[PDB]
Amino acid sequence: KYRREAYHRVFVNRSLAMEKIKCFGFDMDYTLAVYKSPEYESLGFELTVERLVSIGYPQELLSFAYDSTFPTRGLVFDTLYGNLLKVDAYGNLLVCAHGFNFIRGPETREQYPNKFIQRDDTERFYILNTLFNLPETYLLACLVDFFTNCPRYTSCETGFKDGDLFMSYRSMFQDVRDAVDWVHYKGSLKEKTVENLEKYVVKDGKLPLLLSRMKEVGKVFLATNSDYKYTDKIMTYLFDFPHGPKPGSSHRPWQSYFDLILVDARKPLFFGEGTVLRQVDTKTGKLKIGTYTGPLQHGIVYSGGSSDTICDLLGAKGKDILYIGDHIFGDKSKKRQGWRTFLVIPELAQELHVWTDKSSLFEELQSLDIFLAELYKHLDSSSNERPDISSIQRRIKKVTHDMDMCYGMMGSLFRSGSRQTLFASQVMRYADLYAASFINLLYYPFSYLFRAAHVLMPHESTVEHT
Amino acid sequence: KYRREAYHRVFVNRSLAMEKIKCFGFDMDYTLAVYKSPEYESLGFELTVERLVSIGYPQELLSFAYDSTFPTRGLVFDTLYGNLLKVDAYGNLLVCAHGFNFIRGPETREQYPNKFIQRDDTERFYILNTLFNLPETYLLACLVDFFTNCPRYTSCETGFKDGDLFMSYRSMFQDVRDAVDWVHYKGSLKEKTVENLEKYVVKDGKLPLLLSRMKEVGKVFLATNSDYKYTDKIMTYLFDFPHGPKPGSSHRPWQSYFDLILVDARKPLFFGEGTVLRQVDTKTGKLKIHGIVYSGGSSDTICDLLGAKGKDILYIGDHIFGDRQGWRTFLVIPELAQELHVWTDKSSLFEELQSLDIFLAELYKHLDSSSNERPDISSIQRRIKKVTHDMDMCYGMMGSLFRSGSRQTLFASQVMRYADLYAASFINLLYYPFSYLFRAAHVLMPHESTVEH
Amino acid sequence: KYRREAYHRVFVNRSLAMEKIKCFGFDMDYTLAVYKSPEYESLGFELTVERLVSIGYPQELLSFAYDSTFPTRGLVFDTLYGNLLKVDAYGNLLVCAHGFNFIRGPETREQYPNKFIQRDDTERFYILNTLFNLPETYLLACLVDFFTNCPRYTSCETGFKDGDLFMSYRSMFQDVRDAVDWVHYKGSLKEKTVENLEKYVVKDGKLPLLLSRMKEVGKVFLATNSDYKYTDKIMTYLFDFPHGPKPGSSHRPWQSYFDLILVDARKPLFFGEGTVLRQVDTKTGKLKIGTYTGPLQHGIVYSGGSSDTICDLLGAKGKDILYIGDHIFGDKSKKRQGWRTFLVIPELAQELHVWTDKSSLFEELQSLDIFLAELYKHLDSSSNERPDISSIQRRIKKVTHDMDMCYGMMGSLFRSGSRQTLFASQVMRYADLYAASFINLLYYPFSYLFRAAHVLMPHESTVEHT
Amino acid sequence: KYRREAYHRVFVNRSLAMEKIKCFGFDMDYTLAVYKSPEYESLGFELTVERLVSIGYPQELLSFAYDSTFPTRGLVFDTLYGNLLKVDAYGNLLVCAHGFNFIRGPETREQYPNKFIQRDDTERFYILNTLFNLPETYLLACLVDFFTNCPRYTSCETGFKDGDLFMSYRSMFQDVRDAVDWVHYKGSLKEKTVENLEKYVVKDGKLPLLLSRMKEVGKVFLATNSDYKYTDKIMTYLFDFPHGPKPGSSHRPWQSYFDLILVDARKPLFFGEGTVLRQVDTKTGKLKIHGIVYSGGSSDTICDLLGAKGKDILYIGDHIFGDRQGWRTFLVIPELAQELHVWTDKSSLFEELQSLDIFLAELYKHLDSSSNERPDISSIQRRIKKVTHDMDMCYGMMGSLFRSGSRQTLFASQVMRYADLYAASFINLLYYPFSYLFRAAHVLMPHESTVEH
Ligand SMILES: c1ccc(-c2cccc(-n3ccnc3)c2)cc1
Ligand SMILES: c1ccc(-c2cccc(-n3ccnc3)c2)cc1
Ligand SMILES: c1ccc(-c2cccc(-n3ccnc3)c2)cc1
Ligand SMILES: c1ccc(-c2cccc(-n3ccnc3)c2)cc1
Ligand SMILES: [Mg+2]
Ligand SMILES: [Mg+2]
Ligand SMILES: [Mg+2]
Ligand SMILES: [Mg+2]
Ligand SMILES: [Mg+2]
Ligand SMILES: [Mg+2]
Ligand SMILES: [Mg+2]
Ligand SMILES: [Mg+2]
Repeated sequence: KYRREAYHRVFVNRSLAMEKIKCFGFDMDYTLAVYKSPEYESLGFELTVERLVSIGYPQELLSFAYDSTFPTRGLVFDTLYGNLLKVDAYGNLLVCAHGFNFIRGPETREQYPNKFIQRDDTERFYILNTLFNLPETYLLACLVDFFTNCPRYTSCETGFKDGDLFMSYRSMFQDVRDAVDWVHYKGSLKEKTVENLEKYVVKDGKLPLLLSRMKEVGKVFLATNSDYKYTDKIMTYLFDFPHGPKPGSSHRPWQSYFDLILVDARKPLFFGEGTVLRQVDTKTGKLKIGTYTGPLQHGIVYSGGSSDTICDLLGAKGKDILYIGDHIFGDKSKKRQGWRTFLVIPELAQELHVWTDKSSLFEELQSLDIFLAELYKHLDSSSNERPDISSIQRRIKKVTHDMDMCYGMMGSLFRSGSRQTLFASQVMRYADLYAASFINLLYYPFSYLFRAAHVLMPHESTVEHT
Repeated sequence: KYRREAYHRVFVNRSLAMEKIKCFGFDMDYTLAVYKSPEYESLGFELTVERLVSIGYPQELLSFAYDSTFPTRGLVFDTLYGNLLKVDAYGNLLVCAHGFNFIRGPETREQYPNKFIQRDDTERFYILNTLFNLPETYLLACLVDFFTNCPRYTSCETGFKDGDLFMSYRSMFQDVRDAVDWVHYKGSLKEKTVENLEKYVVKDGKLPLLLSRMKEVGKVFLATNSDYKYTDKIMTYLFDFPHGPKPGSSHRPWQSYFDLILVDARKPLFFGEGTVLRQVDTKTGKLKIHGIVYSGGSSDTICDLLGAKGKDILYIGDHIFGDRQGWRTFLVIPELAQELHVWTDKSSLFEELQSLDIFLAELYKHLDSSSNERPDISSIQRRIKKVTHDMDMCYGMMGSLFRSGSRQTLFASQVMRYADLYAASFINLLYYPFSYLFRAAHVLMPHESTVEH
Repeated sequence: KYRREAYHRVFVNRSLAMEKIKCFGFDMDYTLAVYKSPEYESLGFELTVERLVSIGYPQELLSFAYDSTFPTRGLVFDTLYGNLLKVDAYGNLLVCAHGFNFIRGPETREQYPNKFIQRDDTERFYILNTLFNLPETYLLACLVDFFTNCPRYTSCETGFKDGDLFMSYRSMFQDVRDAVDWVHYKGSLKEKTVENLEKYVVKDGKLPLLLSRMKEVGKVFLATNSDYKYTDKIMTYLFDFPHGPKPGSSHRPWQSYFDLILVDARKPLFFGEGTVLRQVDTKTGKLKIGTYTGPLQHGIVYSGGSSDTICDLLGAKGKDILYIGDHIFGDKSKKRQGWRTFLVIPELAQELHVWTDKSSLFEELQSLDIFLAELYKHLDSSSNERPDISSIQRRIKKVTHDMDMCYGMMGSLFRSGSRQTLFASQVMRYADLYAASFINLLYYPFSYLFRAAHVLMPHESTVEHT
Repeated sequence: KYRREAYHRVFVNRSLAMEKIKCFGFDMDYTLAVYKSPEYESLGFELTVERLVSIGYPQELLSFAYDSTFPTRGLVFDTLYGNLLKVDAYGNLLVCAHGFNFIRGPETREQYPNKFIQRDDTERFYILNTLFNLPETYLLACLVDFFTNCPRYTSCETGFKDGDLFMSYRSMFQDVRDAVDWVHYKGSLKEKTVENLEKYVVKDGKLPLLLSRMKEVGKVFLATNSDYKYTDKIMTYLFDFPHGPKPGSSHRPWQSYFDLILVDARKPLFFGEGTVLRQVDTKTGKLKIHGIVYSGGSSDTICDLLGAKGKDILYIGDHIFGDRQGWRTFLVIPELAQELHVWTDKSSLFEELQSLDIFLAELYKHLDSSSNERPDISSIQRRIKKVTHDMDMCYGMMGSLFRSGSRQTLFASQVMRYADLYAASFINLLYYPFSYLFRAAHVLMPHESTVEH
């Protein structure tokens, strides 16, 4: 089976015929504009901490340093017990860290009977899905750790006491949640970023190449939650090369690359009723009092609206639209037709790296497993042998832990041992296509037919056809 | 990697060390007592139909014949539009049949825009999970087909009119659901079964062998939703061989193979608050106002009485439940034997599809976003569609219980959720030692399965 | 039947036994703190207009002047056709004004077939219920009027054109909606108010009298959506008299008058899940990082939380609580027990005035109606008389119009001719008690039993018992 | 103010100038043809019960007897808890009866916290609006009472068990609803009625008088949901007197009193898209593949054919509908005669309550927020409660159709919404000229009714 090389690959959950794609839609933040790691995370982490201290948190916080090897995306915060939880598709605990203490094993059941959380309880548990939640993920584990080991504060089941003031893990998390928000919305994250774009934002000469090739076979639009003043600063940088689409061609502005540009979308509300469609005034940045209810005829920039507006303006409907982005929405659904989805998952490059330069650890595990099969090979329910496998067992735990440590300290984004993460299952739900970058579409023709990979059940994967 | 034979295998979702199991718990109906197919299904189908007619349904119903090649387990009935839906793990439609007309293609979006349903809407959709829903699965498609194509009746979006008497499918479905229930609780399904046990119920000389070996290494209990009178008749037949545990050994009675026997359990409530524990009088069959045999109670009662904790108990059964500590689970899935058969006696169809797929990879091999080539692959496409269609038909007309095309069924996902272990019959434990350690198979994401080290 | 005098009366929709009331809860804005009319409305109207122009609206707007005799509360804006609608309990049009043009009669059915709106369509129609919507009510009728009669703009069914820009009535209204919000939230309404409190805010020496008498028989709390810095400035002023509860008693601070003080409630969310309960730091104004999960022991000020929190802290539940306020919420409902309601309706004083000093117009109408009864008295279906009543008819229209003009130009808040307004019906739904001011509770004992008045159907009111 | 006599009065919600009316439209069932009470209700009750038994309900049902003093119209059935609810205009509980046990007091909040329901939840609650729901109103309270108090059955929050066969009230209610429907559409209600018209249907020598006077000043049409065969039999009886319009005049046939006759109308759909207009053959009774008599069609069809516009049409009927121009409405409410009777033959009870209320006003007269007085008024309270209770009982056991205590019913509010005019019988139009101008009564808010000029 011919397969393109791993770093260039688009992966398929649900089959998609590209020939039938009429529009390519793009998310900006963390899609078109990939923020540099760990630079950008650290910046958010710093501004958030500074925001917390200024509104009254201890000053020891001022000396925390974002550590990129702790968090993985998709962890669950238990606001009742203050834990960071890695869980599987169904709610089973995989990892449970209180501060920097990984609680593990039997001592879990005193707080999680059946090692299980009822994920539906969107009041107790908060899923940290987005790449913007990386800073607050590490930060939460920091605060819990700080307050736990600080003598001026008394540790309790659900929070901490100081005097006759109590600070629940729920309240602290709200402070944190509110701090990040503020930093993105009133704080200096945006300006600190644009003041030093080459430190924070990746740029790639194939980006214009791809989008211009895309525009030759179908329409292309931009639908971002950011505002125009910011989008502009960003989109200008992403396109600032001494050339245009290819080396040798003259530099065109980034607006030229889009049949439709929309900002202030307010996704996810966008995909439902949305907001009123308005039009931005490029000179001032403010909105025009009137809009332009007319058809596609572009030097125009839109604000707000709805996904249906896009479909009206480009004269397409959902199944003909490929939406490209970093964020996992939900449902699929509600009576209007929905777009197909290409999910960008940046962590995928490191994930794939481990899956290759650590071949040695997999074939040990392979062989260790082979070896067990043998120890039990000629046995059945009549036999009384209790073969000692406790030496083999503990060896497995070390090779997998050593493998885990390669990802980060909360392990792989997708897997832990045999089990898939809740994240892995959200991806396989929401995403038709996925890859490390959307740029990988450069290595496939627009006539390509993406065929879904077969996810096999145990009885499928361990049983041969002949 | 050494692997036992396919029909003998226990399959693993979550790893389990059998060494650390203290008790084996057993479901009776469709677990210990496997009803013969298609005989039993047919019996239920008839008894159900006759009940419907007795309470006013047309007499044309009386001439339906249960057809075991139509239904598969785990289908979803839409009471709004009257469709049987095969959907995937997340709610995407795979198959949509109205009566016996299989709708899907573009014309699906007229009723399911986005080809998608919300399982959440228990008011609208009903998942037919259990082996007892097999008759009514077929019956539902029969009635919709009948009323739809009978000139005495005019078809509507959400039901049918008799004159301008209107019957919603929601109302019809409830009648059908109520008829089955009636048949099991007030009807003659149980007695017609015990009156002909060899016609309706499988029996295996290995059942005593397993349960006795199990009792040598741990406690064994029976926790069934049936009553004692039925259980007695059923458990007696199941153990009625001229020998005991093994050939040559004297016949022991079936109560002797169980440290604890419990009936009238009322699962799923059993696993929650349960009921008041009562004690059965064997002689009378009635309840009283060690020497074994309880009624009602709760899963805690079991744990108290045998002195076990949740994680030390392997519960064996055919039913997929939901979710104070909980048991490990061995799920029995009878269809698996036939499911595995197709996966084996059809190697030729799989390696065609394989080969057919390879071929595509070539046609696009040296291409990228600069290429202008649109290679015509429609003969390949149409060929692929036919081979998978032929492959489906081997399963039944609603296709495989677990998968359809590239996708897993909602049923498959429930298994991978609820079951630690699963196999075709629990008897396959006969082929593994009680020191065995079951290691979970890795379910791979696309980027894992299509990328080598 | 002994009845207290009209200006002092509390009116009853649903009976209430006051003896069984354990807590009095208070809204601040437009309840405890009554803003002066038309002073305050005008101020909002000015700041809103100035906000609109600054973001690009025509400058002619700068010369509008809030006219207090136009708006009534509870009108409905049709964002599709740009109309202000006065409707009845069921959706029937009573008044329909496009700009300052009252469309009236038969010409209504071209836009409203059956003279009826489907009130449920919370996408098309927007109810202007709150006393804060008075400025924008008049302003909307102004803009529609301005744009209609201005030659640079082309009037259309659903908006206006300028060039190839279109401004729908929906978009304009959103601008307006957003402008008011901004003015309350980022603008200078709050500061302009506190800089001149005696111009904007009523103060009354019986306010402390009532609340202190209330505190002798049950607990009293404050639950406002405003923040502490503002509440303080306001509550201080409301209580700034040279004395305390009565003349002769020493001045106590306003906090002393409340068993519980809560700000930032975020009503209506408050009455549901609410927010996390936090505690305000009086010195700084900011929130304490920790709270105080302890029982009622007061020098404390709370922020956020939920209505249940109040019930926990005061150890009461809903039917034992009388909530006093200016805003009409909804449903009754959701499984927690709900408080009883005293609705403050300031306009009630003018409403009652007309109902008294215009006795002359009612007894004319009385007599004119009497007179008809006679013209038809000795007739039945056999008789062929077509008595000319067209002189009498048109006389009625003038006396009722002259009566209407006494209220404002959109008429009575509650009534029009025979019909009740949608507002009247919202009051009778949500309010157990109502009056012009909550201060009227001063004239009733805490042992008083409020007996609901009987709202009679036609066959009840026009048929005697003997 | 001159006012005609109470039993003769037309009451006005929205003003209407009769002078400007071009057409009179007539509903037949329970409008033109008023069925006798309690005879007709009882007939429906029996036929319904017998249907239920035939499809499997206990035989104890066969000995129920319709009791006309229990139900009033406009009650709300809660299919979740099995309660009959009398609620006010906004959803507040007034009366709550489970079987024949009237629950309300504090013990209501255990099921209705805030003593409140959301009418919005058509999935849970069913408003029993029509005069045809009177039998099933009583029947529903009978069944709940029976299953609740019968030892063969165990009571649950949402239903009852027969053994551990479970029946939700939702399911029961649908059966009851379906039984009534069946009885009207496939059952023998119609034929048992026409076989004894003098027992079941009122007739008035004034019906021709009115309709003929109406035809002298405007068009008259008949728009009924019944078929021609039934309508014929019914309309013939209604007009069967030895004279015509007045005594002395020769008998004209009933078709002659109508410019347009329409059957099989399918209201409410009639008022929307309706159906295809068809034409009836009088001779055959069947449909054909001026001289009058249509089937189906739409309200526009009426307007087209008579050349009228919506606002020019007075539609006369017993049914409260909802909501391309619309008709004015005369709503017939038979119960109004008895409702008005109590409001008159019980002056003594009203002026006691009056007086009792006056008395309270005195006890608090010279009091204010400074007073320490807590005057004991509990004997007055308890006396008030009894007098209103006695007053209720005059209506029935669910009290007045329109009000209960100070509050208006949900039924009363629907009337004030849907009806421009209402009266006990449409015959009361006989007492007003066609030049009459109906002026709406003013419904007053508390501050209006308790404050004089
Ligand atoms: C639940 C799901 C998966 C596993 C699992 C996965 C890989 C290896 C092992 N394992 C367990 C004991 N030795 C190796 C367990 C354990 C528990
Ligand atoms: C969802 C589930 C299965 C499939 C699928 C399975 C096998 C082959 C194909 N396929 C799609 C186009 N040509 C072949 C699709 C596509 C989408
Ligand atoms: C709808 C509701 C009320 C009225 C109404 C109320 C008071 C007086 C009148 N009126 C109508 C003709 N002359 C006096 C009408 C008209 C239409
Ligand atoms: C709601 C509906 C009616 C009533 C009511 C009617 C008549 C008398 C009374 N009443 C209340 C306390 N004492 C007499 C209440 C109260 C609340
Ligand atoms: Mg993004
Ligand atoms: Mg990253
Ligand atoms: Mg079973
Ligand atoms: Mg389990
Ligand atoms: Mg307020
Ligand atoms: Mg005012
Ligand atoms: Mg009728
Ligand atoms: Mg009407």
